[PDB]
Amino acid sequence: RESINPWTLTGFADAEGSFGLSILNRRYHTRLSFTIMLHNKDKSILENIQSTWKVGSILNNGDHYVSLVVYRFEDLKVIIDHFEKYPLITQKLGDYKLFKQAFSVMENKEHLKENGIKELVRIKAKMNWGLNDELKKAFPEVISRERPLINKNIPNGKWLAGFTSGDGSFFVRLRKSNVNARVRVQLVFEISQHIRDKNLMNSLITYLGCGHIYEGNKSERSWLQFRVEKFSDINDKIIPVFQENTLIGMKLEDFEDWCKVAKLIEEKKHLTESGLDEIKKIKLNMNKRR
DNA sequence: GGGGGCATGCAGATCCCACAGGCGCG
DNA sequence: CCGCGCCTGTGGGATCTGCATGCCCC
Ligand SMILES: [Ca+2]
Ligand SMILES: [Ca+2]
Ligand SMILES: [Ca+2]
Ligand SMILES: [Cl-]
Ligand code: NA
Repeated sequence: RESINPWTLTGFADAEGSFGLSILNRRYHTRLSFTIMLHNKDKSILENIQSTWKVGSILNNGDHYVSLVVYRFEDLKVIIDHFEKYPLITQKLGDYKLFKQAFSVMENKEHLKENGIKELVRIKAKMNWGLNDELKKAFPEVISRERPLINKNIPNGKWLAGFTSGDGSFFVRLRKSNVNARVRVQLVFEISQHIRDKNLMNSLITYLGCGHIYEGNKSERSWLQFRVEKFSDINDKIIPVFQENTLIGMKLEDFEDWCKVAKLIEEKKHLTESGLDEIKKIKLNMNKRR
């Protein structure tokens, strides 16, 4: 199994990973973990992450889903080494930090003492979705949840390839002209993301030299889109970036099909019946995969 | 002998993905 | 007239995240 470039691995973790701190009434169960859950079609990504890290278990989740779970205490140390040298970039970095704090508590066995469990609860309260009702009623003293916002730049193209392989999308639009009858083609690249990382997403315009940020009304949704629709930007900026910075998983196959369409458009063949037919065949290939 | 962490799951919540159509512009 | 692509708008499921517990080892 091929191994993933370390920065590409961190990008994919920014997109799809999850740091978990479970605190359950057994006396208390305490379980730190890092988890990536994907559809079966991208199990190879998890296997390649597994062999790159040499830690974690791959488990099936129902018939359609699969997840890589790192939970062994010693394995947690491998994850922390990786993320110190190749740190997260999104607000998830703040969950990694707290995760690393909880690992330090448990490493010192401080979670066995009374004040230990309370210390983990103070950390978990700031992780992900906070404390459940149970832990709130048992620890009414733990009130603080606000943590510092992350503000980091895109570090490099390999990180972007990993992030894009998780939260990105390469797709081909066909629009039948309601004014005429000719079918148009439009290549689109889009990354969507929760507005908590609006600054990072906005920096994509500067990093890539193209694109637009689209938002709804503040009441409508909590996520926004980065999108490129102008073909000369697709062809001259987006494609070379991901030829250099290799995608992983099914997103790599989408990108390869995507570039076949780009080449036809560059050759003006999208305005002929034979070129349009080939683009429809490529799009059929993409719809099948995903 | 038993406390604690492992092994191996199952389930709930939402943030993505992969698009759609109106229409102004050059 | 035309093709392009800016811009508004979105269904639904693949993600993110949380919740469980019997077994085993030192
Ligand atoms: Ca994500
Ligand atoms: Ca994904
Ligand atoms: Ca994702
Ligand atoms: Cl680059
Ligand atoms: Na680049």
